Amino acid sequence: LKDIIAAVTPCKGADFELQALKIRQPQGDEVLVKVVATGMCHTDLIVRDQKYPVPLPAVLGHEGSGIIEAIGPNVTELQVGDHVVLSYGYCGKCTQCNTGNPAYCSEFFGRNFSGADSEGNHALCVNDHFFAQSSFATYALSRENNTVKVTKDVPIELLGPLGCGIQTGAGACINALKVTPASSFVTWGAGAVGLSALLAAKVCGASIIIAVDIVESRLELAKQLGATHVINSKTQDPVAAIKEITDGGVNFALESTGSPEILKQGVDALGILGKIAVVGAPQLGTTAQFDVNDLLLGGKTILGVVEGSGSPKKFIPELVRLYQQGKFPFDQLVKFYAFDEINQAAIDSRKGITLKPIIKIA
Amino acid sequence: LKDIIAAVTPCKGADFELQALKIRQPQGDEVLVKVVATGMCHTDLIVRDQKYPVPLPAVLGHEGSGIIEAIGPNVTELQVGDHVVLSYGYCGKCTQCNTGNPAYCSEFFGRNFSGADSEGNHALCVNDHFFAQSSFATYALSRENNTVKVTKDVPIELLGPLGCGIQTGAGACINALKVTPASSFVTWGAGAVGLSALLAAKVCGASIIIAVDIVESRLELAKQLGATHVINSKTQDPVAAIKEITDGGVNFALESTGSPEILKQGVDALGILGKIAVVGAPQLGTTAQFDVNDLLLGGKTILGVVEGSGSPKKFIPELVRLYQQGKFPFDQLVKFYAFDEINQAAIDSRKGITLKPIIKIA
Amino acid sequence: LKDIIAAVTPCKGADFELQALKIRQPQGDEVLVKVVATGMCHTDLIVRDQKYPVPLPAVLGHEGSGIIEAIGPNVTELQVGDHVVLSYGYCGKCTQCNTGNPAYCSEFFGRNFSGADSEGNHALCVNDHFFAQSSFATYALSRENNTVKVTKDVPIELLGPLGCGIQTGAGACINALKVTPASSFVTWGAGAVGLSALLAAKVCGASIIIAVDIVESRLELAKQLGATHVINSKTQDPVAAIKEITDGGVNFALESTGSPEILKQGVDALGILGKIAVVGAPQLGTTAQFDVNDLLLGGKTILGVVEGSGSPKKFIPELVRLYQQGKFPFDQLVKFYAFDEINQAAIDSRKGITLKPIIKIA
Amino acid sequence: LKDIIAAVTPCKGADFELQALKIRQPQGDEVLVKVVATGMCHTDLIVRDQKYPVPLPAVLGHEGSGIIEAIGPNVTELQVGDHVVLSYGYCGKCTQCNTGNPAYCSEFFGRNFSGADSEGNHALCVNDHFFAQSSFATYALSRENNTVKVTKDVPIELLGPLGCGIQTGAGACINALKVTPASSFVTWGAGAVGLSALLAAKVCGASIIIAVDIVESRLELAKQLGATHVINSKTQDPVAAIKEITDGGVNFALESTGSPEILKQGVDALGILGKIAVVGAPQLGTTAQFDVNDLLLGGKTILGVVEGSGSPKKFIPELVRLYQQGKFPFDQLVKFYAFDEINQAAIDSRKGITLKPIIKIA
Ligand SMILES: NC(=O)c1ccc[n+]([C@@H]2O[C@H](COP(=O)([O-])OP(=O)(O)OC[C@H]3O[C@@H](n4cnc5c(N)ncnc54)[C@H](O)[C@@H]3O)[C@@H](O)[C@H]2O)c1
Ligand SMILES: NC(=O)c1ccc[n+]([C@@H]2O[C@H](COP(=O)([O-])OP(=O)(O)OC[C@H]3O[C@@H](n4cnc5c(N)ncnc54)[C@H](O)[C@@H]3O)[C@@H](O)[C@H]2O)c1
Ligand SMILES: NC(=O)c1ccc[n+]([C@@H]2O[C@H](COP(=O)([O-])OP(=O)(O)OC[C@H]3O[C@@H](n4cnc5c(N)ncnc54)[C@H](O)[C@@H]3O)[C@@H](O)[C@H]2O)c1
Ligand SMILES: NC(=O)c1ccc[n+]([C@@H]2O[C@H](COP(=O)([O-])OP(=O)(O)OC[C@H]3O[C@@H](n4cnc5c(N)ncnc54)[C@H](O)[C@@H]3O)[C@@H](O)[C@H]2O)c1
Ligand SMILES: [Zn+2]
Ligand SMILES: [Zn+2]
Ligand SMILES: [Zn+2]
Ligand SMILES: [Zn+2]
Ligand SMILES: [Zn+2]
Ligand SMILES: [Zn+2]
Ligand SMILES: [Zn+2]
Ligand SMILES: [Zn+2]
Repeated sequence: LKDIIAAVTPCKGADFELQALKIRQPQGDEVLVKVVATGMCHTDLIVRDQKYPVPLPAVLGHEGSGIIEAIGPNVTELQVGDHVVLSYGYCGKCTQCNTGNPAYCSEFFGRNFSGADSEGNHALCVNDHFFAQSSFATYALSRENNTVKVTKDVPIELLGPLGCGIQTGAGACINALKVTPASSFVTWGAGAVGLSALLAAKVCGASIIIAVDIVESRLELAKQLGATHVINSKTQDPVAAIKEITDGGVNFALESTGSPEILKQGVDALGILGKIAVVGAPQLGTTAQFDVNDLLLGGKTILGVVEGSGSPKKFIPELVRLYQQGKFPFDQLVKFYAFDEINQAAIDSRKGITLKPIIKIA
Repeated sequence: LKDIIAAVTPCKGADFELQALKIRQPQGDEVLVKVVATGMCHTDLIVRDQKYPVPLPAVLGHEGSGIIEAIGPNVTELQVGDHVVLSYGYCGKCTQCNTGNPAYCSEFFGRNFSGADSEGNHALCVNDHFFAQSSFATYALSRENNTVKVTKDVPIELLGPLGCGIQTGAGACINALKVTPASSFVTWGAGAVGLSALLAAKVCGASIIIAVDIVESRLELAKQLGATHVINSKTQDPVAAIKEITDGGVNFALESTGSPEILKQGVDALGILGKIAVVGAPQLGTTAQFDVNDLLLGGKTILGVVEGSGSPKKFIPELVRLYQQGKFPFDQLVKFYAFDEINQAAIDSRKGITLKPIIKIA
Repeated sequence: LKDIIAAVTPCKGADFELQALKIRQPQGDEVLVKVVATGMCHTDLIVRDQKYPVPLPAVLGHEGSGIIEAIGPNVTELQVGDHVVLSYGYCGKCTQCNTGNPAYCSEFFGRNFSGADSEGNHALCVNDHFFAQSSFATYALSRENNTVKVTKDVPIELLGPLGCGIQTGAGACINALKVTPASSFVTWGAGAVGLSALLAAKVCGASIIIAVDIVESRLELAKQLGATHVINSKTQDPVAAIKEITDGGVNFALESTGSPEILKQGVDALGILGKIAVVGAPQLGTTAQFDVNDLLLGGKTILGVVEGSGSPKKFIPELVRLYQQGKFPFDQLVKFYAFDEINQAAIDSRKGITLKPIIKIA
Repeated sequence: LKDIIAAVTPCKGADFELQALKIRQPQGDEVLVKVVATGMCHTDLIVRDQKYPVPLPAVLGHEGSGIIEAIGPNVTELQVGDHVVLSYGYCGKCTQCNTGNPAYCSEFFGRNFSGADSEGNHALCVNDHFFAQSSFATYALSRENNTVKVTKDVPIELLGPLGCGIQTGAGACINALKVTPASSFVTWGAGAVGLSALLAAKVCGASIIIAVDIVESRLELAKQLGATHVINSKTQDPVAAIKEITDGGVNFALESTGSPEILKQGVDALGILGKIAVVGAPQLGTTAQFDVNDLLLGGKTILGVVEGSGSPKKFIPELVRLYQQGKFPFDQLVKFYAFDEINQAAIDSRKGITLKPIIKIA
């Protein structure tokens, strides 16, 4: 086995602290990865604060990128030295995995959120296997189906975030909603998820692209990214503004705040036959409201989306190619921090000055 | 012009009373119909009680069938003597009508619910043009696009209800949801709309077909129509029953009670990637709730449906053909009343002994 | 009635000649248009040469734009003075028109190709009603459903071609094929139809955009319009080139030459699960070949497309909006000629120096 | 290792002969199956006659059913004693396998047709691994992803054929074409594949169900299975008959003869917007013809289909459930033979008296 450094979250709300640990060699179709850098997402934070019961203590991080250092014996599609992006955790044998919907895997809450493996064994010597990677560390063990080979022609430290927040936002528009050329789209919330979606609606051809938030600097960045219209929902009624701008209501929408009352607003601002995709979440158990009659008479659709609905092994490489061509500049949401500044990376994202932090590890 | 007898609804909640009135000859693409019989629907009742502002006084009825007596000059697809079913009111020139979605016509609330025509002119000499027919009368004026030619080989008095409640229920399953072979389906509410949907899921191939209600005799009829499972939601927790029966949650569902708290139940009982279509309505302005997280993690879809989403000129004849073949026995929901018993037809549907009344007029 | 000048095609292969004729006022839902300019298409030429039996003599032209001068009495969506684009001819009452497929109207060969109206009456005083417009004239009579209102903010002489060749090419990609973001597309033939499709695949997000032709200047223009790759099929094996460029075969394709042997090439160059749309036509009765096994084992799709499959009343305005935004520069295929140079406009398109001619009439 | 009996095909066209061989224990995610019975398909025959280059000598059979006798160590979804159906061979890691299209796996010709494994190793001690099973033997080795658990409540000897011919025919209608309620369908060729499709169109709700063949007894069985119309294409022009019966052309079709000239007939008999799925194959390299203009003006679709396009792990159990309910009586195509009568089973299928043979082995 091997010794490594990893950031541990010791208890409800505790700060990340660096600790010395050990990781074993890979078996079956497992992969041993040398981590270069790992993105930081809202979800790592909500788990520390236990608004989700991942058992503590544990090693979090779910947006890793690195270099393969060792493959197991049944590994056939990856070799030592490949550059990879580590995405969420799926079984690939159930009904949803066999029909091209891994995000809906009947083992989704157990492979990413349990805190362990299939038996209760941990691969780190302390709970691990978080989103099947536990990547706030120098070394990570993943599975072949969640390890995505990417090109060596792009700096590898910048691509971790594609395994979660960027695919989630871009995917909601491309795979789930399917925005069409010449249509109107709006993103509720202008964080890294929303702005990823805004960049993808640009790629789909939409003619009207709107962003709604409460922090002014996030609204200025949206506009610089190509939002045709920006709206401050603290100072303006957003429903009324969206309806006048789109002459009746928007064709496509994204809810990324997780706020219930903003979510009703989002269903109300849809036009006839409009669709709203739901990616943000409130506390376990919260409900939201919608006006019945307005949804039934408008023929409106309300739909739930996990990780953008695609197949990551297919979609992740498509986003890297769109970026190399100059059509999807997600590198503009990023700011790099040192490993010993990981607690400061959390703070900046919560106050809104940093859209997408990336913990440099190697 | 011509003299006729029609049932008038004089004020909030008043009883239908027979009155002598006059109807003019048809113009442009209008059609003059001799009514044989007209179905009765919940919606005629909710308009009398003004939970919807159709201006009173007026002639209601929106499920008519009859014989063409006179066509206007630009009428090209119908001739004197054809047997017809009079469906809802659409413009056929807007964006939704031109793309095959007439139920979503941008003039839907004005052609059926205004109480008049495009200018304010009434064709009956008193508000008319209700669902573009006003068919509780011996004579009705409709438009060519809402007048559907059907075969003379089936008694014409039995087909009126296809212009609304039967198409609504059958259409939600066939056109909107699209139930697939070997799947699980549930109808919340076992009235004429629900039982029409249940009969259509049988046609689509579903292997598990469930019906939930509170009146026992409606649950016995469902089962005799081929429900694999029936559930009384006064005596049993319906969510728990649906989840155990379908091993995790139903693939497809229909909400036809209009009750908000039953509607949350319906979203909760869906399985992974399930879909629930909404056709029943509460009072103008009411909202309903759903659990966020459960909808987002299950990839659930919630969708609004008006009149089954098809094109009636295409779908209505398809239902008559399925019926003649013996595959869609909607005649089992019907009971005939005389024109002078129209007030009693309302009472029986509200207490649940009569599923679908048909006022015989000729 | 009114006197006008129109170009007549007197016999198999005869030259257009200007003649003095008369046009009547509009009835029912008919529209009287003052023509500003009319595009020229390959199809006008093939009808003169009678590879299609439109009865001669007659007034052709099927890509008109103008100003409304008079509306009939049942016209409700257009007024005197609107600027319009005159598209093909559809009934709007049959099964295909009622489901959002007017291009497939069961009266398609009779409304555009018969040479007359529903009865045999001609509106021009000599066969007319060609594509329901006969627009190589100072005045044209159309129907409300084929007359598309557009903005007064764009010169009206440039938009006629949107009623046929530009919608055909752009529509095959947007409505029929549905090209997806990051995919590979190829257009066989780089004339106005192909290059319209190439511009639309740019709008849909495709990462690889290929054009194949035999005239070098058309290949240079494609590349300047944003083709990633161009291929001369006289000098290079195009199948082999397309397969190496897309690492196995293209995802989406368009056949616009009408040449059978090029069409087999097009099915062979598709990759697994690829799709090829057919818009070009050979002589009535010609067949084409495909390799069976390759289509069955690759899961390939071969599909027929008329006028881009959309709804023109919806799609035409979407293209004008994409153009105003700077995302669909179809004005680069155009060259203007005087009315008395109409015979020279035919010659230039047949030799390939002119992509899309526009006969200026007003 | 273990000793067994298996039928070997020694050379171009040789007869099956029983031989004594040996099979090894399973590794990784491999499965050791005790075979009860194996269906016989046209494809076993075409490989013996080498119209496809599977290297001889080898053990064929590709429609097996049996009992699990041993699982490898990474096997998680199957246990010793389960009853299974062995379907075709897929990788489950490529782009097509990850998006829910295993039939289109980029390793399809190598996993079923190579004659060996990934390296050239054979598991039988002589070429094996045929359709990843080689099931004309008492023991078979398969992979976990091609081994489908089914219920112990149905005799296991009857279900092998579901791993190929029955799924192919039923799947073309349910997954690939998607026949809709009240539509018209036709199957060209009334063998086990066609009649499986005919039984599935019954399940999808079609109102008109046609079967075309040249052997009279196969046409009598179709009709007894519920074909509304039967046609002998030796004695009647089938195009003309199909067009008059469906008033213009059929909505959906299946080509299962592999005959090119019958395949053009099939595209000609489609009605506006019709679709024809291609499952039968001619010799490697053969082409077929279609009329261009008729396909382009009708908006017709021609599509290639392998093994019914579904996901077998999902679809196979759906067919067994439809059968138990009494809605898909595929047991009527079957006749059982002894293992030592396997050469006679080939003869009877080629002369058409036996629709689907099943070699009883245990
Ligand atoms: N469903 C999935 O697969 C999935 C995966 C990724 C992220 N998540 C969730 O998606 C969300 C977005 O993540 P992110 O990285 O973009 O977070 P973020 O903090 O970067 O972005 C959210 C934005 O919402 C804005 N906001 C908050 N309250 C608001 C209000 N009342 N009105 C307007 N704007 C408001 C904030 O200003 C912020 O810019 C979080 O809920 C995250 O946990 C879901
Ligand atoms: N969206 C549309 O196009 C459209 C058109 C038709 C009907 N409507 C609406 O659809 C509904 C159905 O019409 P219908 O003719 O079938 O009415 P109905 O009265 O015949 O049927 C509704 C059924 O709901 C049941 N129900 C009521 N409360 C219940 C509860 N708490 N739990 C269980 N069951 C309960 C009743 O027992 C009854 O059988 C009405 O709301 C009607 O106005 C909508
Ligand atoms: N289906 C419909 O609705 C519809 C409507 C519009 C146009 N049409 C047909 O579509 C076609 C395209 O019209 P267009 O205006 O673009 O015509 P065009 O003459 O401008 O373009 C066709 C191109 O094909 C190229 N070509 C011809 N033979 C070739 C070969 N062997 N190899 C490579 N390239 C070759 C020519 O160089 C030319 O550039 C014509 O057949 C027209 O009649 C169909
Ligand atoms: N694409 C796939 O995944 C796949 C898998 C299974 C079967 N196959 C192929 O599908 C086909 C069907 O297999 P099957 O078991 O049903 O074979 P079969 O022999 O049982 O059936 C084919 C039928 O075609 C009929 N036929 C032959 N020539 C005819 C003609 N000219 N006119 C009319 N009828 C004619 C025969 O009478 C026979 O009944 C074969 O080509 C087989 O190899 C394809
Ligand atoms: Zn899974
Ligand atoms: Zn995340
Ligand atoms: Zn309308
Ligand atoms: Zn009604
Ligand atoms: Zn039509
Ligand atoms: Zn044209
Ligand atoms: Zn594969
Ligand atoms: Zn087979």
